[PDB]
Amino acid sequence: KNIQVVVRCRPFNAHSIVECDPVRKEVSVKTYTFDMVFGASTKQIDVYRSVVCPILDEVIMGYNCTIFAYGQTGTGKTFTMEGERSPNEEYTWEEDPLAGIIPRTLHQIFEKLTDNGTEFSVKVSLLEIYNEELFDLLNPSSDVSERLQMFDDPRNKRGVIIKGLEEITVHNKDEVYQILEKGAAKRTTAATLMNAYSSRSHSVFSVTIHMKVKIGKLNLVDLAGSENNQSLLTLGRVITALVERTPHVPYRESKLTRILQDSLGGRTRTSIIATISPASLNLEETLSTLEYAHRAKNILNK
Amino acid sequence: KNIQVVVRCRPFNLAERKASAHSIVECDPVRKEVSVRTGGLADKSSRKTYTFDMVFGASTKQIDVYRSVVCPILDEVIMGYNCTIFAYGQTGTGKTFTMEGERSPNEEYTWEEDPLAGIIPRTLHQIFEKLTDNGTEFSVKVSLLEIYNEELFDLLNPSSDVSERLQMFDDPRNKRGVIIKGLEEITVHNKDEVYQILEKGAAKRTTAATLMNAYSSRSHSVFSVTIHMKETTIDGEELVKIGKLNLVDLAGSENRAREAGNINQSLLTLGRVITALVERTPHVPYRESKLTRILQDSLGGRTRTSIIATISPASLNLEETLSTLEYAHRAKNILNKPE
Amino acid sequence: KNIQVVVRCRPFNLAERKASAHSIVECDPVRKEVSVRTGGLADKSSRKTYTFDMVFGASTKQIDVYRSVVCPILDEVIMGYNCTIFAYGQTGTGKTFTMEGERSPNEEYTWEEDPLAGIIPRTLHQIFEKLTDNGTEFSVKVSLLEIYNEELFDLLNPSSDVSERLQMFDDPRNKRGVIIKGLEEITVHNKDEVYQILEKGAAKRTTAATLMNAYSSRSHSVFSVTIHMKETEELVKIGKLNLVDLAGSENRAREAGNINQSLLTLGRVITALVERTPHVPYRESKLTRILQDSLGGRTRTSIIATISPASLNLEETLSTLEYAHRAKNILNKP
Ligand SMILES: Cc1ccc(C(=O)N(CCCN)[C@@H](c2nc3cc(Cl)ccc3c(=O)n2Cc2ccccc2)C(C)C)cc1
Ligand SMILES: Cc1ccc(C(=O)N(CCCN)[C@@H](c2nc3cc(Cl)ccc3c(=O)n2Cc2ccccc2)C(C)C)cc1
Ligand SMILES: Cc1ccc(C(=O)N(CCCN)[C@@H](c2nc3cc(Cl)ccc3c(=O)n2Cc2ccccc2)C(C)C)cc1
Ligand SMILES: Nc1ncnc2c1ncn2[C@@H]1O[C@H](COP(=O)(O)OP(=O)(O)O)[C@@H](O)[C@H]1O
Ligand SMILES: Nc1ncnc2c1ncn2[C@@H]1O[C@H](COP(=O)(O)OP(=O)(O)O)[C@@H](O)[C@H]1O
Ligand SMILES: Nc1ncnc2c1ncn2[C@@H]1O[C@H](COP(=O)(O)OP(=O)(O)O)[C@@H](O)[C@H]1O
Ligand SMILES: [Cl-]
Ligand SMILES: [Cl-]
Ligand SMILES: [Mg+2]
Repeated sequence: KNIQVVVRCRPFNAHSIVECDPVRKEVSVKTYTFDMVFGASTKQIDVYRSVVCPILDEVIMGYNCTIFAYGQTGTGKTFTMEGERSPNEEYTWEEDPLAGIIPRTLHQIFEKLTDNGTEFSVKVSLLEIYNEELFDLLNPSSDVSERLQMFDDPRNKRGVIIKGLEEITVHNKDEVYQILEKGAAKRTTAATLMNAYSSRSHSVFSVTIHMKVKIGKLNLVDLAGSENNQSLLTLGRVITALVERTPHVPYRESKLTRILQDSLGGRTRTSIIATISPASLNLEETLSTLEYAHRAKNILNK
Repeated sequence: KNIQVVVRCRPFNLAERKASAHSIVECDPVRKEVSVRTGGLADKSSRKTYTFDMVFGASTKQIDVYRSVVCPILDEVIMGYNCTIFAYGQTGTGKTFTMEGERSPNEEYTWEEDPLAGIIPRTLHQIFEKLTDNGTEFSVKVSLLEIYNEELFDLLNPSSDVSERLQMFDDPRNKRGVIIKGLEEITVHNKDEVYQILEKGAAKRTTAATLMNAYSSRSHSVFSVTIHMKETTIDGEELVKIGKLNLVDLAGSENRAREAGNINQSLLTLGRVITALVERTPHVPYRESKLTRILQDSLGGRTRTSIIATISPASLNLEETLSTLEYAHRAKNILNKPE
Repeated sequence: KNIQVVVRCRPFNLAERKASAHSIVECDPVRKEVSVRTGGLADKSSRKTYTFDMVFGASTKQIDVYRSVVCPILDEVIMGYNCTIFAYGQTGTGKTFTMEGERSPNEEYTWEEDPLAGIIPRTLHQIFEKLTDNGTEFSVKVSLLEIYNEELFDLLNPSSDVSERLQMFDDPRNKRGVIIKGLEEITVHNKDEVYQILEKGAAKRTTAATLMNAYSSRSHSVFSVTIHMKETEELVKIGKLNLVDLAGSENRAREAGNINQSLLTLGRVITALVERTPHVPYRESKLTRILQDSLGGRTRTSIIATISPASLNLEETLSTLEYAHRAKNILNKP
């Protein structure tokens, strides 16, 4: 109920081995049923208003939520969470139809919170988990190799502290672009230095809201490629345990699930977007991802 | 009070006639009520009643709509305010007839005199007449923007391609305002020039319709007149004023289905904005749709806003008709008075 | 340098013979040099000489300015780059003649074929002939902006009052672009629509001169052509060309102080671009903010400095050349 699992299939770029029916909420390659399904034609704005938008209402209530993008490389994970700029500087990013979830989300927050007329405060942070180590993508001064320290939080027994993690204040929607642009530059230095790692790292973006005093928080997680590990294995199980309420959820077995435990249980909503390729050679992988999403929340066909 | 919600019922069409539909809708102008028979061909007893600021039954004349709804607003606009009038409701119920109106067949009338002329031509004629009459020094600009499938188009630019999309930006001076880059505001010097500007706009609109799927029922249309006035009196006050009036013909309320889905969203947003402004709620979600964002500077601030909600009499429309009246009633909730 | 500076001296005309004047200016096209007799019998031997990228003397035809200046630039625009060509100099030294040109007496020719046409008409014709020949799909927009007393006006809007001022803003989509709220950009589908559009603009320019005194000598004129070109992977390339007829270089005295300001900072900006200074003061005038899109980048920029040969004009003439040399400093040959 509070954990939605949706699939989105991307456009190619001819042999189509998949198929998706939105009304019957089914993906056929072999057939699975989900909370929602998006076919190749599907558009960034659609994904946003169906999956993300309801979750952000909750976040604005003072809840803490998380949205994952899961899948292999080439399926639209970075496309879905981040997006691209349309050609010829035709659009502002707030209007760009090719803008992914993170931009739409930050735009939406300033739209909704400005409409409300109340004093509010916005904060973002972005961290990468690579080989069970945590790195801060928004700290301007730190070298790209500095690991962060995290430990359990004496005040919060759902929580941890990530020590020194930069929380950047976004004063207005405009400033958001500079912030994440530097982050992208840093992250491009980290990938060069360490083992061509963009497919191997987990991105945790976090926006936190202070409404003057209720606090919402949303974490937008772009996981490392699901093709073949541990952080992926552990999350399935944390998800499995949260679906059925089998006690002692194994949060402690990965950095990801420890960092997230606070949101992953509490009064919350959690979604994961499983991304798949239509193309011929991806087939083993598509099946893993649907199986994985199937394992996550098990929904029998109709 | 500055927000008025009214309903206008049209007569039957041929289709409802040939189709043996029966009238389910009753209008009582004096009590400002609309009743609908909700019980189909089985029950004649079931009725739902709504009350609004005014109700125009099927015999209502264009001029009647103009005098009650528009003139009080036009007075305000000439005084230097910025106001808005919407036509809301199901495709084929009269939004265009109301806003634009129609030529009387067999020639006869000038458009200035034609009893079938709607709000837009009557409004423009009166602007020129009223200001020419008090000796105001003034100028008039008109623009027409279509919001279609999430995109912006300009119908009064005669040179540009119907496929040309326009971009929206914040207005740096004003948090309530936007700028639509390249939207033409055409200066019209008299009532003839506005006839020819709109005659061309209609042709360009037909062209666009032919090009794009379900075009009139799927677009919002924003017609805007801006008036710059300077009133000068020897040995007296010199007043400068800027009036603005938006006449908005909304997309069909009946409801790709993502296209039909997205229309439905901006409609609900508009509804929420109106509800909030009647209620004086602090959260007015202006920024949740293009339409409401574009109209925010009119709707915010000191104005008059009216909605004309149009419906069919026919039984074959029951669901849509009820949905429309629920929408109107949700925008401004007036309590039924005892019978 | 993709900044080309050239100089054009027009012929000694009737009135200057009626003024019984003396031609003081000499152009070496081959040496690319201009020299002026500076002394008026004070020496009368005395000479100033300047070197440039090209120099066009009194006998230069319109087609020669087009070939050497405009063509290379057009080519770059059609590749998708923004460029700017300026005419700079004293009033009645030939800027309008150069940018616009004149109709041939008679009815001898059509403007398309008229040997007296200036840069603007030759440029539009060529854009239409070239992209049509190219066979791919394209569209052409034009706008004409006047900057008079640091206010913006739209000369191509038929309907609007010649006194309506426009407001400008940064374009949030890019660093160098601006938005001039309400500036019309008229789509032109063929060469014939161009003539109509510019003729209406001429009247509106004429009626606006009748109002605000000075004008064409006191205002900057910015003419922009924007071309959208479709390719195939399917792509749009976008070129833009600005043709800028600057306010007179000579110099109420208030606008005069200010015209000089922009012209001055325009100079500052050009120098900054030729010899690279870290911060180019684009923002220090309306004109340079507006031209910023076409100055930064891979761009061919060109300035055509116009001058009179006559003695009556010495002072102005030397400033102009000095202005041009200051903007890009080259060195004399043997
Ligand atoms: C509309 C749009 C979409 C994407 C971009 C873009 O390519 N990037 C760079 C990386 C995208 N793969 C933007 C971007 N960068 C990110 C960097 C990191 Cl480390 C994490 C997330 C993002 C991200 O979401 N974006 C997209 C974006 C665009 C505008 C505003 C916020 C976010 C930045 C120029 C701001 C630009 C404009
Ligand atoms: C008395 C009368 C009423 C309607 C018309 C009419 O049919 N049209 C075309 C649209 C029909 N739906 C007129 C008209 N066209 C418009 C085009 C656009 Cl894009 C937007 C609004 C209008 C519009 O309001 N009208 C009505 C009108 C009539 C006379 C003067 C001004 C406007 C034009 C001939 C001027 C003609 C005369
Ligand atoms: C071959 C030719 C050259 C000049 C003209 C001419 O005199 N004008 C008027 C302005 C003269 N200074 C033409 C013209 N007008 C302009 C008006 C403005 Cl506001 C800005 C530029 C021009 C301009 O460049 N021209 C020349 C021209 C001629 C034909 C086609 C395009 C441009 C118009 C009849 C089209 C006519 C024919
Ligand atoms: N829904 C979609 N619509 C259009 N293109 C898509 C979609 N999903 C993915 N793509 C394409 O995927 C490419 C980017 O792949 P990306 O998502 O960056 O890989 P990864 O998930 O490994 O980071 C882009 O060329 C983009 O066009
Ligand atoms: N109140 C009315 N009186 C007479 N004719 C009307 C009335 N309302 C609508 N019509 C006619 O009914 C048809 C549909 O109305 P129209 O306003 O054009 O549709 P829409 O609501 O889709 O814009 C048109 O022929 C119009 O002329
Ligand atoms: N290169 C030239 N060849 C022939 N005539 C010229 C030349 N340059 C200028 N003229 C003449 O000088 C006159 C006045 O200068 P003009 O062209 O109006 O420039 P400005 O706008 O600076 O006055 C024009 O009518 C034109 O005939
Ligand atoms: Cl604009
Ligand atoms: Cl030709
Ligand atoms: Mg309509």
